[PDB]
Amino acid sequence: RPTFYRQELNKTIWEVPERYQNLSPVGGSVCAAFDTKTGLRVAVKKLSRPFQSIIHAKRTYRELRLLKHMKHENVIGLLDVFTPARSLEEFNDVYLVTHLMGADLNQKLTDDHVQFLIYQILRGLKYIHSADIIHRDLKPSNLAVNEDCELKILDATRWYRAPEIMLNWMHYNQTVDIWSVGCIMAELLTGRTLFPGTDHIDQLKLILRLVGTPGAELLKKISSESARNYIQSLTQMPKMNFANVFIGANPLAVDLLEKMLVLDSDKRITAAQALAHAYFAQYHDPDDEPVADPYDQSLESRDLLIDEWKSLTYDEVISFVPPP
Ligand SMILES: CCCCCCCCO[C@@H]1O[C@H](CO)[C@@H](O)[C@H](O)[C@H]1O
Ligand SMILES: CCCCCCCCO[C@@H]1O[C@H](CO)[C@@H](O)[C@H](O)[C@H]1O
Ligand SMILES: CCCCCCCCO[C@@H]1O[C@H](CO)[C@@H](O)[C@H](O)[C@H]1O
Repeated sequence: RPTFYRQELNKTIWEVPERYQNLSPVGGSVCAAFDTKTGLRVAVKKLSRPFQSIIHAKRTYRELRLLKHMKHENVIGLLDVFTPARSLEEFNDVYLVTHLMGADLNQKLTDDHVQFLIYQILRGLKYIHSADIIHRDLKPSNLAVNEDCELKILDATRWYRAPEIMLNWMHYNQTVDIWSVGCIMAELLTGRTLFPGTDHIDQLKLILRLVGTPGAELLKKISSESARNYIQSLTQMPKMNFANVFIGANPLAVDLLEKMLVLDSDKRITAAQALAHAYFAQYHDPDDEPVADPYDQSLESRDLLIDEWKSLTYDEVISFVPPP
């Protein structure tokens, strides 16, 4: 067990191992710190009220288990997790430690830089998706970069949300995340938000303007009678020429965008397919685009008692093994 020290911070007593020095509030709650053991600048998140209720406790367990699973260069991972508690009976607080990411993606980038950034997002998404996990909220603020432009996917604007999420469809496929990637890529290339909707319905209006209204193949897949009737009450419109939306862009970028931003989610390119697209030729390397171990989301989604979630979470803290 490390020697701990106590200090009042962000108006609560933080108790952390002495290896973590010079904590400073960056806003549960996150503080930047310097890890003297590794020489790393880190973020230390003290979870807020982690076991106050069944819902808090279930959320805490899910967050910790997910972060423990993610072991990929382009996905945020867990450097450390600790509690001052020496037993289950004393266990009230949980602290999560990650790389301190100084910048994110949130005015246009060069094509060579867009290649590199989107490659890394897709490499990370291949890994997430291979664990049967959907991110569901990819956006520039969830994409951290360092001073060598190395990117990590992290963890409320609607500008990057797939249209089926906007319609509360459910049955979401992992290409909801590919829609988001397309929106981000477009914005990096043009320096302008692709679909800057003013409210919920305006977002959908702007989307349909680019991609066109549903065709017959897509209409055939709609179970909702009201949706079906609304769509066939609509005035049919063609897909815009993406070449004209992205004037002067690399033709391979435009092609890839056309393959991401398709209304029908079944027809969107996958992360793995996208990595093999010619746009990424200078980066693609099959030998090093790894997949994840299986992740069991059913362990979440149980209806357990607070003390059961708390004990399971404690076990996950004790079993943590740091990365190299
Ligand atoms: C840290 C690893 C990268 C993130 C991959 C896991 C995606 C996070 O999980 C997401 O977050 C939300 C929780 O509020 C939920 O709406 C969804 O169940 C889920 O898509
Ligand atoms: C998949 C089909 C989605 C159903 C959309 C529900 C209705 C959309 O919104 C409606 O349409 C009109 C045009 O914006 C407006 O008159 C109204 O603001 C609104 O009631
Ligand atoms: C007028 C607005 C229409 C929006 C159409 C969105 C269609 C998204 O695509 C759909 O999404 C689902 C979720 O994975 C799937 O089950 C379908 O097979 C698929 O066609």
